[PDB]
Amino acid sequence: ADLAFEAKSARDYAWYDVSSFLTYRVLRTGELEVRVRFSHDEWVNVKTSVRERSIPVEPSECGRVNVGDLMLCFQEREDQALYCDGHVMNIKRGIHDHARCNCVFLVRYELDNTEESLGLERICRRPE
Ligand SMILES: [Zn+2]
Repeated sequence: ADLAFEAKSARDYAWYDVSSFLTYRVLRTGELEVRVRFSHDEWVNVKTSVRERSIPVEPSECGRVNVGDLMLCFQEREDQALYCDGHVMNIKRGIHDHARCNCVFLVRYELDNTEESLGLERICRRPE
């Protein structure tokens, strides 16, 4: 029930689970950064690059994912595999039960603006 966090690396713009927070600093420009240890230690901007951890979606609740939603998406390309922000553009709804969702979510990645068709098993929702 404790709050848990993910942080966005300024190295590759992808999100990583935070194990703990070590210290902080203020840049001369006024920006506040925290030093995080990941579940390697990095400085990350508090305002833009630390948030409550994204949440897996169970097959029985795939209806809660809607066009326009911000999702954390598993983006696998070549031998690179990053968790990146995307927005759901389109949903092809499938016939399925509680065991496995077969709906297809077309996502558009925020950073490079590319699109990919993903299953529920590669996307996580934001809290609230
Ligand atoms: Zn579904």
